[PDB]
Amino acid sequence: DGPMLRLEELGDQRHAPFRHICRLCYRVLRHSQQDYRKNQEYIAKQFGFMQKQIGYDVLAEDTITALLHNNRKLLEKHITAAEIDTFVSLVRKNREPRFLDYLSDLCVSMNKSIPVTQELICKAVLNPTNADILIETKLVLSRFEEEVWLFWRDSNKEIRSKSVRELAQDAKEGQKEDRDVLSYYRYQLNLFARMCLDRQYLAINEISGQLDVDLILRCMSDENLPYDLRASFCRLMLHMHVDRDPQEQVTPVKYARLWSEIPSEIAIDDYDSSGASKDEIKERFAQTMEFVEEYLRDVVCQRFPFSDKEKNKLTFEVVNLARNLIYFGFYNFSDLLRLTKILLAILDCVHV
Repeated sequence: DGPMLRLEELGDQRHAPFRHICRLCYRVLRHSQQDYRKNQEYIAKQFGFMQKQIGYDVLAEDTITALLHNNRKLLEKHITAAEIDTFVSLVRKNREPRFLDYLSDLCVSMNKSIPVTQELICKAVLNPTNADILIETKLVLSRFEEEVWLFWRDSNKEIRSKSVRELAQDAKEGQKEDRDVLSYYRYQLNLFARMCLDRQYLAINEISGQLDVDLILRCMSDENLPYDLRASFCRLMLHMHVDRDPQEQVTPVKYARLWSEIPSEIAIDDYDSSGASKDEIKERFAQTMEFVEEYLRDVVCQRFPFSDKEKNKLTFEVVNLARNLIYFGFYNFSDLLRLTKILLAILDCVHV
């Protein structure tokens, strides 16, 4: 401990079992601060002191995230812009993806979002990223076999060229660099699924300039990618594309109609002819509507429709996407029954 002690080879640490014993300290420290306000305020006084130890792989980041997760009054004031900038800077030198989830979980609490927390993070994510952080998006189509390419820049001032499917295939081969690339890619998709919540336009407009419905759906028609990636693509697609102006929740039952407008005969063929304006909107997700249908075809034939855990993880966000689409008035009454029979087929196969 001359200047300090480093967990790396610079200074002796005697890691592995000793760290296993040490992590109990912060584990029981988190146990103490569960659902107890006074402990939170008592630990809050060390807010400045606890800043430095973050990033030393000593579970200090876990402790600070646990403390900041369940105290909104503490979070709204103690967390500052410089702290977020330091968080961002730590990852670049760390060259590790797992740090990314902690920043994302800051803005989400009690299944809602804090506006000031999202505002202080949107610019702090978009501005430092572009220098060299990795970006890991570079959404350009092969036309712009159609494919998208994941060109990421490392710290060695070098441009890596690789198709998404090829690097995904190499990830299961045993390549650690591509595994970390996919980890950071899924993490940044998860981030991108958070700043766009509950109609805040400090980041939605910027994101929509690169992402498109067909661009994201290109990640829906390929099964080569691991299903966690597609899980991220579905949720970000829902959060940014679906919830935006001008589309809004529709009323199911109408209490006031016009006599002359209603024809003498009403049938399914003319169920909802009052959606002429939204015809383009339906068109730009009509293919998405189709994939929602045949995705259920892909799973009906299974003897156990919930066999694989990764397939289970794939299922939930697609369920959510359709769940939101149906209330957004996207499906005509003819399509509701078509979805209903395939939906009930899964429940029938559940008994097997």
